[PDB]
Amino acid sequence: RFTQALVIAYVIGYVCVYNKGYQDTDTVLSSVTTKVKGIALTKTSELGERIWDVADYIIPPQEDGSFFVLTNMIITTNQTQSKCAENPTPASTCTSHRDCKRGFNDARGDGVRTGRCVSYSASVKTCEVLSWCPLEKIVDPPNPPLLADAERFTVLIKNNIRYPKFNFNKRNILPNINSSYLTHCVFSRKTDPDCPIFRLGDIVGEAEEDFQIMAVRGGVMGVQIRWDCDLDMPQSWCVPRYTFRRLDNKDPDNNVAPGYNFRFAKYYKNSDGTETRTLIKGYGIRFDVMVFGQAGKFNIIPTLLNIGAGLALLGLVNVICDWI
Amino acid sequence: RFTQALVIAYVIGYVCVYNKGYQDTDTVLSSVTTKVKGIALTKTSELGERIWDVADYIIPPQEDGSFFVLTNMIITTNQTQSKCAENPTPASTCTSHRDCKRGFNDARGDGVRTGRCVSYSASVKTCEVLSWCPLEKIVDPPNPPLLADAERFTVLIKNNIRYPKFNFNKRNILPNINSSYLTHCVFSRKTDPDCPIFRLGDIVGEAEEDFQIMAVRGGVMGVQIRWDCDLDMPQSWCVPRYTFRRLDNKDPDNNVAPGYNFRFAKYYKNSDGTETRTLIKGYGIRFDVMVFGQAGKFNIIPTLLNIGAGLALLGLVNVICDWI
Amino acid sequence: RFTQALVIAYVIGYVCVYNKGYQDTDTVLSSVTTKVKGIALTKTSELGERIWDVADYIIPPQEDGSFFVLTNMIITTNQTQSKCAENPTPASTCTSHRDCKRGFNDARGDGVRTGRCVSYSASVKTCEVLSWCPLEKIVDPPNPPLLADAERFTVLIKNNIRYPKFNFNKRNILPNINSSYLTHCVFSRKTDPDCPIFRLGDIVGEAEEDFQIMAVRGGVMGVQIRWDCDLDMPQSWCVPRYTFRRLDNKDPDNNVAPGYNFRFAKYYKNSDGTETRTLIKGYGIRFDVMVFGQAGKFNIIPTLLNIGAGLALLGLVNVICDWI
Ligand SMILES: *[C@@H]1O[C@H](CO)[C@@H](O[C@@H]2O[C@H](CO)[C@@H](O[C@@H]3O[C@H](CO[C@H]4O[C@H](CO)[C@@H](O)[C@H](O)[C@@H]4O)[C@@H](O)[C@H](O[C@H]4O[C@H](CO)[C@@H](O)[C@H](O[C@H]5O[C@H](CO)[C@@H](O)[C@H](O)[C@@H]5O)[C@@H]4O)[C@@H]3O)[C@H](O)[C@H]2NC(C)=O)[C@H](O)[C@H]1NC(C)=O
Ligand SMILES: *[C@@H]1O[C@H](CO)[C@@H](O[C@@H]2O[C@H](CO)[C@@H](O[C@@H]3O[C@H](CO[C@H]4O[C@H](CO)[C@@H](O)[C@H](O)[C@@H]4O)[C@@H](O)[C@H](O[C@H]4O[C@H](CO)[C@@H](O)[C@H](O[C@H]5O[C@H](CO)[C@@H](O)[C@H](O)[C@@H]5O)[C@@H]4O)[C@@H]3O)[C@H](O)[C@H]2NC(C)=O)[C@H](O)[C@H]1NC(C)=O
Ligand SMILES: *[C@@H]1O[C@H](CO)[C@@H](O[C@@H]2O[C@H](CO)[C@@H](O[C@@H]3O[C@H](CO[C@H]4O[C@H](CO)[C@@H](O)[C@H](O)[C@@H]4O)[C@@H](O)[C@H](O[C@H]4O[C@H](CO)[C@@H](O)[C@H](O[C@H]5O[C@H](CO)[C@@H](O)[C@H](O)[C@@H]5O)[C@@H]4O)[C@@H]3O)[C@H](O)[C@H]2NC(C)=O)[C@H](O)[C@H]1NC(C)=O
Ligand SMILES: Nc1ncnc2c1ncn2[C@@H]1O[C@H](COP(=O)(O)OP(=O)(O)OP(=O)(O)O)[C@@H](O)[C@H]1O
Ligand SMILES: Nc1ncnc2c1ncn2[C@@H]1O[C@H](COP(=O)(O)OP(=O)(O)OP(=O)(O)O)[C@@H](O)[C@H]1O
Ligand SMILES: Nc1ncnc2c1ncn2[C@@H]1O[C@H](COP(=O)(O)OP(=O)(O)OP(=O)(O)O)[C@@H](O)[C@H]1O
Ligand SMILES: *[C@@H]1O[C@H](CO)[C@@H](O)[C@H](O)[C@H]1NC(C)=O
Ligand SMILES: *[C@@H]1O[C@H](CO)[C@@H](O)[C@H](O)[C@H]1NC(C)=O
Ligand SMILES: *[C@@H]1O[C@H](CO)[C@@H](O)[C@H](O)[C@H]1NC(C)=O
Repeated sequence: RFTQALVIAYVIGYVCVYNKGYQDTDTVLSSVTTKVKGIALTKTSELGERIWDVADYIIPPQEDGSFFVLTNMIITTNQTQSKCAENPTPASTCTSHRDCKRGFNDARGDGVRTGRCVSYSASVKTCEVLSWCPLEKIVDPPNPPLLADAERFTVLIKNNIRYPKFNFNKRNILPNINSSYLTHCVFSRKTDPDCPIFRLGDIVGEAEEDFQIMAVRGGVMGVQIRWDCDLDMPQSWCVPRYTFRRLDNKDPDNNVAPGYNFRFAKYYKNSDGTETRTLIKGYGIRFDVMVFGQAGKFNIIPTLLNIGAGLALLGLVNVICDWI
Repeated sequence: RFTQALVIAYVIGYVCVYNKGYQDTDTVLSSVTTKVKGIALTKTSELGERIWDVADYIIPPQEDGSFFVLTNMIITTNQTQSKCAENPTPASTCTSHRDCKRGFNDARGDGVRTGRCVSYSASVKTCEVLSWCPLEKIVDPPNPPLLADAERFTVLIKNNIRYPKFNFNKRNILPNINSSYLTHCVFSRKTDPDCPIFRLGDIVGEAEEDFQIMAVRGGVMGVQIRWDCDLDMPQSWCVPRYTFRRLDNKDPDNNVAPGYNFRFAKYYKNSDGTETRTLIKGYGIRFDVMVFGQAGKFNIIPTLLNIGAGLALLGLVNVICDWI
Repeated sequence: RFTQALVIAYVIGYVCVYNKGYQDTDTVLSSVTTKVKGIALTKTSELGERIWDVADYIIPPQEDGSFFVLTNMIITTNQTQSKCAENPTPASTCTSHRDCKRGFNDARGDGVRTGRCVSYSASVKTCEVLSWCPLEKIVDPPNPPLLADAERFTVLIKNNIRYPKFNFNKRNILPNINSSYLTHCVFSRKTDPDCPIFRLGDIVGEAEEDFQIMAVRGGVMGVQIRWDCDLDMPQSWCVPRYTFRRLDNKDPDNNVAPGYNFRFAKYYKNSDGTETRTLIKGYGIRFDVMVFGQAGKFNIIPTLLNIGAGLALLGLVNVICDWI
């Protein structure tokens, strides 16, 4: 009896109301584009005093569902194909030319050996290599990071979605939004919740992380957009909701392999018309954009079927009381 | 009785025949590469008369499951790190130097302020900034778009797929295809259905969109390849099928944030050996390639099980007639 | 009876033990970054003797969940916007200027026609085009491939994962790993199984492919990381496991459209300050990184429910013996 009304009454509240078994259900089809805005100033030793704008700090300019913002750098300029001593190291140090085999090439080395053992300094000798010389100096990335200004950068995240079963289209620029608003707004939980232009600092902060710390060696940030919509309700709900998680750093006890960095270059031709290269070991945050969602709507079919299933238990409650 | 043969007869037609419950079922593993071919000519004011080929208009050259084709541009050439007046704007206009705080930097501004209030023109003064100068002029993207020729571009979409349960491998270059055919063919529903080289114009047109309109501010195009295969049938069916949808523009009543654009640059060293930069605000279409599919095959197990389930209803039709 | 203990005993072994129906179950959230290390030497005709390092051979430097390594190249240098004869071809050959319509532009041609019919050689005439000239010569990619050294390249694959239900975080740099180890280790099934730095050669070899063959025209390699974890066991299991599959080449009987290649360029300004371009048709392997996994953990609920379901068959074994 209590078991009866408990079950019969349960299949309603539990499955039909709470779990909305009366609803037909779709998953979201999503597309996103992003644009980052902001300007960093750096004075280093020595490229001098320099600005970095969007075309400088987003590598590459375009990716589908993510963007990478440069935070820190180690820059080696005026490289050319030439010979130079490798950086001092147990595998690179030498005394005799015989230590360095010509043509010797190992994945972790600075180039292809000549092989001569040559002075890296007055204190130390190293195997000569054919490489892009000068080699990158061995040093820790600058703290504070050169691109600290990037905490204040903003990103417009534009997101189109559709729910095919329901022929329902929407965009995360809401209908109450307009051009002006985007001329000024920056997303805020309190004053600007419908602004899809987020401050990078706020993104990482809301994930309980410190941009300036994280900017030194770089990292990976998730931006999640959940579109969960009961289409029985007005189309005015069915708004995106935003969470921010840090993706990397899943074993913080390690000092092993922190952050995110990669190398890239800018090539030039010089007077003689021979190539020279600027190599950057860049550190930054990859912002990864992830869209999920499920739309429900009322349908009789799932209702019925779920009731057919529902009573199956309703009868064999008391039937099973005897069935033992 | 009618309910009997209706159910007993139903679990067969409905689930076993229509819904193929007698089949073991896999989902597709997919991989795609793409190559775009074509050449655009532009005469602008003034880079002059210029061609754009694949290495000019695909940014970047390589992405996994998508490609971006440049359609329109705003190009600012001969930039260097220097000082210049910001573009006229409620936030940038000034009268007194005191209006412009040195070091002032806001995400939406043209650079880092000096701050001096200087002439932007004879009519107007603006805060000076350290930036890449000259700044980009404020203007609408060219209509017609500079890259209109891109409607006639073609893209080879090569797609490998496998169904691991069934050890079934296939490629969207069909076995009846050959090298010559690819030397000439362009996909057509009527004459060239097995040509996997699609004209961009036809892609967007088939999605009921107008390439030249869409090329002005850019946009996002879905290309869907469904591989749905009943492996009971000959391996000669199990061909890919193509649909084309536009992904963005999901709230067309808005004038807010149309299309797709991003900024990127080309760096050079000049006489003095100081950097100069060409900044492009590029507009284009992102073509996004999406592969789905499910392979069925005959298996007795799903048959049996689905019958065990099937009769469960068959008996309690008439049993439930009494059960009330 | 045998059917009884067979079923009753079955729902335990089969579903609860083998299929672990007593477990709550999550799917993995994953993130990966990669870094490739190594240096190739090339002597070609004629860019001369040249090294290629990470900034030379990874195009682009950064992608989410994949990386592309250059293996072979065809390089055309000193291109500028100018006129030249198209490469000899049934569609490009001519006798009369009248064969070449000015402005004529077809997706598969070398440029925009002048149109004049001009000498491509002493033997042959071809339509003149406005293009980036000189055009790329028509030739087979070098065998052996210029970048054969890339077989010996290494890639650090760093992978963070979480299982939200279980609040479980881990990284594929295991807790028994340290900095030194990464200073030296390369992944080996036998001696270095916890080294997440893989030799490209070993990746393709383990997929039963030949790097040097595959390097000529390029290809696509899958790297799969399965994290399947029974969290009832110690967190010390729940290690990633690695498989390596080749993704493309799913119809090897074809000579049609082998491998992976794309075109890209490097732009320069010359003396006069007019653009010149190096065009590379690059061939290489796309390494695609794929992370899957399911974590189980003990929960009473799934246990109970699965028993409720389990006995449903247990009773109607002997009940159904009569039910016919
Ligand atoms: C384009 O799209 C924009 C975003 O949707 C629109 O902005 C919105 O405009 C409406 C009305 O114009 C704003 O309405 C709110 O009304 C509240 C009460 O108004 C009342 O005041 C009267 C006093 O005489 C009273 O008699 C009546 O009751 C009357 O209705 C205001 O209190 C509220 O203002 C503030 O409160 C919010 C905090 O909860 C905060 O969100 C607001 O933020 C906005 O302004 C601050 C600066 O003050 C900016 O920093 C933000 O960027 C933001 O612009 C504000 O603090 C407000 O007046 C509504 O707030 C507003 N939304 C936002 C967030 O802007 C534009 O109207 C649209 N433009 C066009 C042409 O349609
Ligand atoms: C490489 O791969 C290619 C693509 O699979 C192959 O092309 C295919 O070649 C076959 C046979 O060579 C073509 O066969 C068709 O046969 C039809 C009837 O043929 C009959 O004609 C005889 C007359 O004496 C008759 O006695 C017999 O009955 C004989 O069998 C033709 O009508 C058909 O031609 C046209 O009809 C199609 C419209 O429905 C259309 O698809 C065709 O398109 C092709 O040609 C046009 C130019 O005309 C091009 O613009 C297209 O790109 C395309 O090439 C055509 O309009 C056809 O002859 C078969 O059509 C053809 N498929 C295609 C699409 O090319 C090559 O044979 C392969 N090469 C090698 C070496 O194996
Ligand atoms: C940082 O992280 C590293 C990786 O986890 C650690 O390396 C590991 O260090 C442990 C102990 O230091 C190694 O332990 C193994 O112990 C075996 C038996 O040891 C026994 O020998 C004694 C003899 O007197 C005996 O009395 C005791 O029983 C004692 O315990 C060794 O046989 C084994 O060595 C070899 O066998 C393995 C083959 O199955 C092979 O994996 C090992 O590979 C390592 O060394 C080769 C060169 O020999 C390198 O090429 C590899 O890169 C690798 O470094 C080796 O062939 C071993 O001594 C354990 O093997 C080791 N793991 C690896 C793979 O390095 C470091 O200890 C950590 N560093 C710090 C500071 O904590
Ligand atoms: N990262 C960002 N931070 C702040 N504002 C932005 C950002 N991205 C875009 N906006 C602003 O939002 C509005 C719509 O952006 P959209 O990129 O569609 O237009 P746009 O004309 O290309 O923008 P812009 O030329 O200013 O980059 C514009 O007014 C634009 O300036
Ligand atoms: N976007 C495209 N439009 C038209 N034809 C194409 C396109 N992409 C490739 N093809 C042609 O399809 C065939 C196979 O392409 P694939 O790229 O595998 O060969 P390829 O020799 O690298 O081609 P190519 O050197 O002409 O770019 C070639 O004949 C190629 O010219
Ligand atoms: N592809 C690779 N092959 C071999 N070793 C690598 C590779 N990638 C990284 N390593 C080594 O693994 C360790 C951690 O890599 P990580 O990139 O996090 O550090 P890093 O200081 O940026 O490395 P590096 O400056 O040497 O590229 C470093 O010692 C690094 O040299
Ligand atoms: C560039 O190259 C020369 C040697 O080739 C070097 O001495 C000079 O300092 C470099 N200049 C720059 C750009 O720093
Ligand atoms: C480049 O720079 C100078 C000033 O630095 C400018 O006057 C000149 O017009 C520019 N030339 C080009 C490439 O348009
Ligand atoms: C570059 O251009 C000229 C013609 O513009 C050509 O004759 C010369 O050989 C080229 N030089 C190079 C870089 O090979």
